[PDB]
Amino acid sequence: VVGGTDADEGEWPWQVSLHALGQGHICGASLISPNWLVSAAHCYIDDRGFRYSDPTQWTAFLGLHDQSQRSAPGVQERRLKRIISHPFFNDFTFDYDIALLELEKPAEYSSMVRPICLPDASHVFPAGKAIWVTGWGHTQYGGTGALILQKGEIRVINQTTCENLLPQQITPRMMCVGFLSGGVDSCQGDSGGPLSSVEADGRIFQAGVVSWGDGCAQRNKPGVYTRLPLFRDWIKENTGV
Ligand SMILES: N=C(N)c1ccc(Oc2ccc(NS(=O)(=O)c3ccc(F)cc3)c(Oc3ccc(C(=N)N)cc3)n2)cc1
Repeated sequence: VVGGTDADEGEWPWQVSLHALGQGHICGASLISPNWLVSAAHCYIDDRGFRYSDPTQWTAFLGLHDQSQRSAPGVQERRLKRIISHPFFNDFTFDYDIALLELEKPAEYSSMVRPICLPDASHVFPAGKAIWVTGWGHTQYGGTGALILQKGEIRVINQTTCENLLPQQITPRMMCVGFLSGGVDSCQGDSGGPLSSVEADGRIFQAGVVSWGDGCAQRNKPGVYTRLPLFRDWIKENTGV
């Protein structure tokens, strides 16, 4: 996260860190139920030297604050039993950039570990609304990962503006969130984590999945996010959640 601040301990108890074996933090995820996480499909693709698509290659850390303190009280470590990448995920465009990850054993809910609420299919997160992005990703483009979970406030951008800023690249599954002036943005390694939106009675719903962007916190290059409401039914069908 570029231009954000340190989160307080347990401020985002749905924020999860995914570590690939021997590689440390790779992607974010969100806790949606005792057994299920949401993340971005593009985190779980194989490359010539590592099988990121293999579930047994991962460890999820729940209630994590500091990447250097993975053994802190209240941190829970979990293996994965399954990765379901969206069937329409497109490695070239990042259309349908969403995966569901099945924890090998259920999470234990606690003051540090708690699911984010999921929005109904018909809910719209309107243009201009403030929402939060969180992660351990780069705090500058080309820069280094944050030890301490970062938070930053960004705003939903009108879809037409979004398509125009990033010609031939924005599909209706995607949503621009951040500022045309830059400054606050997610970045490499925040990918897969949630947008948190404070709703009418203060409960936090997931407004998107961190997906991609052109550098980070660049003028006229806001962060692009996989939408959540469009996937409510797909999540129910696959998870029971
Ligand atoms: N098809 C496209 N339009 C497109 C797709 C991806 C892309 O950039 C990527 C690619 C991989 C990454 N992803 S990631 O964390 O770095 C990653 C990369 C490779 C891998 F194998 C696993 C995980 C990425 O990260 C972000 C996310 C958000 C922002 C932002 N809000 N400014 C910036 C970077 N960004 C840029 C463009």
